[PDB]
Amino acid sequence: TREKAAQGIKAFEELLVTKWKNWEKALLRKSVVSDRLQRLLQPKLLKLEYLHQK
DNA sequence: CCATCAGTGTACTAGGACCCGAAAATTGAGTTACAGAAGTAACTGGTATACTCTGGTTTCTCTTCA
Repeated sequence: TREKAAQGIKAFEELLVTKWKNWEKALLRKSVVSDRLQRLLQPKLLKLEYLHQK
């Protein structure tokens, strides 16, 4: 099994494809938006907390 | 006439909740220790909203000088 995996022989569950449902196409958008908000907020939130600590 | 091009008649998926039972885990009582923390169960002040005469007031005729 390890030697087979080393040769890059895809197991059955790796070649297993499933269609992108519509609610997933919505969750993705909402989640990317939320993650970008968090990533942009974290620096400024930390700066604000540091100013408060000083 | 051999190209092309919807429909069709199905088992075979794809999500999509949902259920059925089993097995493991817990709860619960019983004891007896142990220390300390919750968790009510109790008496005992403390200060305000009505409250009840009361002290003053107010004309209104009169009192007392003047």
